[PDB]
Amino acid sequence: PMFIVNTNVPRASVPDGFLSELTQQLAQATGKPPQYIAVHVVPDQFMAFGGSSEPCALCSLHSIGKIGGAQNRSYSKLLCGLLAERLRISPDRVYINYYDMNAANVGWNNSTFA
Amino acid sequence: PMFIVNTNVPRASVPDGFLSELTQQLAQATGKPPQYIAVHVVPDQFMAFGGSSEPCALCSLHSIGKIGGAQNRSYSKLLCGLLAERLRISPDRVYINYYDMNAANVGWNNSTFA
Amino acid sequence: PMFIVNTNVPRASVPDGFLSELTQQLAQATGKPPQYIAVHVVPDQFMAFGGSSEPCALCSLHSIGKIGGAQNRSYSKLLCGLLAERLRISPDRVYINYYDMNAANVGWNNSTFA
Repeated sequence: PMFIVNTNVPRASVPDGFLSELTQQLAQATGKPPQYIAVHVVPDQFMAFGGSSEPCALCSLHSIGKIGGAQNRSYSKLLCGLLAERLRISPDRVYINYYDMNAANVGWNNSTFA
Repeated sequence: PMFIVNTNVPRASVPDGFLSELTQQLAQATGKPPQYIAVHVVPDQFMAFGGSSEPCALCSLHSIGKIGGAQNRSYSKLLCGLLAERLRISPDRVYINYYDMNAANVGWNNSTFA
Repeated sequence: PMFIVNTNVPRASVPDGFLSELTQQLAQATGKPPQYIAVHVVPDQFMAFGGSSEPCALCSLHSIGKIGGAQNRSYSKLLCGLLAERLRISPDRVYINYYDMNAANVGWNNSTFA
């Protein structure tokens, strides 16, 4: 799995530990080993949500399987929570796009996961 | 809806009010209220289009529905027009990927849209 | 086609000629004129792979067709090889997401490719 956060919250406001926390939290949430979890946080963005420049986030979660209606509800509660507590972003100013990737469509280590 | 623009045009060349203009125009074109509209502009990129580093843009529009042949043609004219007028980018150096998202795959406010 | 590379490798460790090399090798690999190829390299990112901040890359390849099981294995061999030779990133710390885009869903030059 891979989790990307783009946000207008400044770099300095991203707490020590946040990548490692995202990694352990997603490894737990997805049931995948942490060695397979990639995390990417992109602060200081020029972005707006609802027309306002108050803190906000645009995020993506890509996984081969482990993506569905109930699972994504449980991801968004987990992830919004972490962004609220760590980054001080309101859950109603967060978007998370979920992608169920086909193994053949994910390359790694000179090949794909097919 | 969410609209992202990545461009090699420098930050200083993005005119004031550019995020609010995208938000208003995308509310109108999509039928969604400006409240649900997210916009993200990423200048100063290291990027090439056709092997050339003249001004260019790679862009994404995600929406739950409101994506289709005619609508996308209409979005592209809207949006190339704004990048031409506001950022001095030629329309033939713009790519815009459209994504019709399933409601169960968009997270927001601790839940999903399904 | 469009190829995006997000990496924590610093800007100064990206060798001169990289975008042109990527454009040339993707033209060859996808069978498409280099005029249609767009390439985007984002260095200096705050990311982790498998909970390590050693060099890593998260990438995407979008193409209208020329996407599939075998083709994507071949892409991954070519693309990992380049990120290992040029950026000194281990192929097992690279992900590349492949997207077969519908022509209706790729905007360009005020319209779409449909």
